[PDB]
Amino acid sequence: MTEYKLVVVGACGVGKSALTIQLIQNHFVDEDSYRKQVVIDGETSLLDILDTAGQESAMRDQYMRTGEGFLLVFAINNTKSFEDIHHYREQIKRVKDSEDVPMVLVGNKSDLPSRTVDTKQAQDLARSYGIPFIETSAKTRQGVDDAFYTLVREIRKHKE
Ligand SMILES: Nc1nc2c(ncn2[C@@H]2O[C@H](COP(=O)(O)OP(=O)(O)O)[C@@H](O)[C@H]2O)c(=O)[nH]1
Ligand SMILES: *CCS(=O)(=O)NC1CCN(C(=O)CNc2cc(Cl)c(Cl)cc2CC)CC1
Ligand SMILES: [Mg+2]
Repeated sequence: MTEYKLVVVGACGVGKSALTIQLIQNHFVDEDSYRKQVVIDGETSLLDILDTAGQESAMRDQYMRTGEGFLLVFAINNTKSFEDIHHYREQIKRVKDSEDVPMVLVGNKSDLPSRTVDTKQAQDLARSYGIPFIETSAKTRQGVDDAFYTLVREIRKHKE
């Protein structure tokens, strides 16, 4: 059976755990690792997921090396978390020693009325990186399946 090792990275508090809990366990209430079989485009896929901010080492650096795809998560009401994205992407590229690593940019907390990061800013950044941008809410489930499944599709594209 096909397995995908996914890593969800981003500043603390952006909702990495909340997004992964919503995907895997289907709930939100206002575990660092998760493992579940799902079906994506008719392919049975075992998802092995790690949520990490990088400040919590061994399992982490290992996780970055084996990770096949990465969600780069910021929150739309956290400018610093958006500013941090470049650091996370550069870190992954260095560890993977590759310019072609499957990634998706995720702007979480889209349900909130407080916004300090413009959708255009995020779209522009993702365009520069050549990766998808998806607006999500772990609370309402907006974009959650789309974010993770898009990443799995990026991994497939890489492997093809
Ligand atoms: N309103 C809202 N709150 C969220 C969302 N995602 C996460 N949260 C809340 O933001 C806080 C931090 O979320 P958490 O999953 O622990 O962030 P992490 O440090 O990135 O894993 C918690 O109080 C969550 O309930 C979201 O999409 N919308
Ligand atoms: C994901 C974050 S964590 O698990 O690594 N823990 C963080 C929680 C948020 N935080 C804080 O500093 C918030 N609090 C405070 C801590 C301290 Cl030491 C002081 Cl002096 C004051 C506050 C409140 C402002 C970072 C770690
Ligand atoms: Mg967490």
